[PDB]
Amino acid sequence: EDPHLRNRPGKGHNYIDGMTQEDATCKPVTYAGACSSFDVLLEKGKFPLFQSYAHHRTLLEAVHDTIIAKADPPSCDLQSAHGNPCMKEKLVMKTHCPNDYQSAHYLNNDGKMASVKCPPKYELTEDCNFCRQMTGASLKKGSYPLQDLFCQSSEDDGSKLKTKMKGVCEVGVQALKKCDGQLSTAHEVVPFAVFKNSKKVYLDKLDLKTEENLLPDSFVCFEHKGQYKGTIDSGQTKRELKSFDISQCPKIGGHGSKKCTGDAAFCSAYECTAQYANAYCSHANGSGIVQIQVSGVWKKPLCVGYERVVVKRELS
Repeated sequence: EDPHLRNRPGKGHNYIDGMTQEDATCKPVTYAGACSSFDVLLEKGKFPLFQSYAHHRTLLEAVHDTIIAKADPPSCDLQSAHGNPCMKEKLVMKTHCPNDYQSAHYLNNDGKMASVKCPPKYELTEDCNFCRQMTGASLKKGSYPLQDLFCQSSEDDGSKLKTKMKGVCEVGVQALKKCDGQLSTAHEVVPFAVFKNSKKVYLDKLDLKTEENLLPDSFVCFEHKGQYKGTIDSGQTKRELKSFDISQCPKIGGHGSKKCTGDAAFCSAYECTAQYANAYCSHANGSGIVQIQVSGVWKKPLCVGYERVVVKRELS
């Protein structure tokens, strides 16, 4: 995990649909290169959740791997007559966009991916609510991630599931009940999740558990880029590592187009050859099937995250 963060589960596609010019280095993300939609997820202290579950998918990876659908209108333009579809939802979130972003993206209350967006040569203001003429010569080429989040594949149905928080009148968009009285208001960093046929379900607590397993996404595989340097051996520095697709590796008593080796876990399911290996495969720390307890019950979510939103609570 430590040196294999840029070795992504699935495709590893970190770009937003209207924004191609950075694909040579974000489609896929890998050990080499920079990516303005992704490198930002790895500055420590920011994005702590995703950092802990780093070998699960980003939101952009979720959509390109068809786990998450794109919102009805994929992006909202702040400059217009208004730009209203996103606006309501965006204003309830408190966000800090760096300079030079034309886009920024988030899971909407509907569970789709929406983005907030400026016309060409216009950037997002520090709070991400407005567009203004750019001030360098360079716009970044990504979209900026607005929540702290990871995603996975799931078929566990959650249409029965819904936000409930104790004495909360409002959280983000969601009105939970009517509070006649005087309310305390604050921006809180609120955990949430979305499931198959659900909307965003905000939560009082985050209670997660993980089953580790030996499925393909629980490994990261690498090889030497370049001319032949001898065996591949879990050598981490002096690296010209590219990423490597584990499906090429033969399972025990199976066909495969390449030759492989790996750690003990790997050699328990896949065949291993130290000498002739094209690639070495490691087990990814903190990978697996995540479930979440939604007030009494364990369910397998599509995505889980944190979001800084306005919360109104009754007193007493």
